[PDB]
Amino acid sequence: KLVVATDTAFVPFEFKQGDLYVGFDVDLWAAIAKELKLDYELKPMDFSGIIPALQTKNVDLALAGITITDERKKAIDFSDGYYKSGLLVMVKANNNDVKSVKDLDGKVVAVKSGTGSVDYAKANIKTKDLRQFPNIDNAYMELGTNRADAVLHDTPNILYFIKTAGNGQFKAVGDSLEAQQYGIAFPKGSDELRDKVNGALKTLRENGTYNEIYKKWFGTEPK
Repeated sequence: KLVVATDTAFVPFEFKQGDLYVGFDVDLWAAIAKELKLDYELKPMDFSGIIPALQTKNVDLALAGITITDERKKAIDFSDGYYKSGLLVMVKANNNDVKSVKDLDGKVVAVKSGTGSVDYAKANIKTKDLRQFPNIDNAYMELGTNRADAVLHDTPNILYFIKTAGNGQFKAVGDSLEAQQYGIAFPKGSDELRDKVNGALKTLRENGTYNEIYKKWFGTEPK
C-alpha cells in the first residue's frame, strides 16, 4: 500500500513504454521492494509536484532521479545514494556559437521546472532568458523549433535522448557539470522506512543485482 511518486517522463529512469512504466528507477525499486517485501503501486507525476507531494505526505516515497542536495535535506529525507549523475548542455546539431556552458552571456536556455537545472542555471549562468517547462520534451521542442539556444538537463537523460529519439537533430556540448547523486526521497519522519531501504540498497550492491539493472539500462557494469 506504499504509493511511490515517479516522474511523468525521465528517460531512462522512468517512462511509459506502451502501457506500464519502464526504466532504471522502476526496476531498482521493484528490486528493493522485492528485497524488503514491500507492497506498492507507483504514481507518476510532473516532477514539480513530487517534493510537495512527499511533504504533504500524499505519497510515501519517490524515485525520479532525484538529486541529493543539502538544500532539499531541510525538507525531505534521502537514502544512502544510488546513481552518480551530472548536467549536460544540449544544442542543435549544427549550432556553432556554443562550446560550453557559456550560455553565460545572453543565451536563451530551456529547462524543466522544479529541477536542479534551474538552480544551476540561476547560480552559474547569465542567461538572456530562461524557459521552464513542466517536462523536458517541451524543452527539447523549444530547442528544435529554434526558440531556445540550448537545453540543460541531466547527463544520462540528454545522452539517452540523443542516441535514440533526438538523433542527428541534437548534440551534447562539453562534459558533465555538477557531479551529483540521485537518491530515494522520503517524507521527514519516515526513518523506520529509510534507515532500511539503505539496507536493501547495499544488498542489491553486494549481490550483483544492481550491476545487472545498471547494465540493462546503460549497456555496461558501473565499475
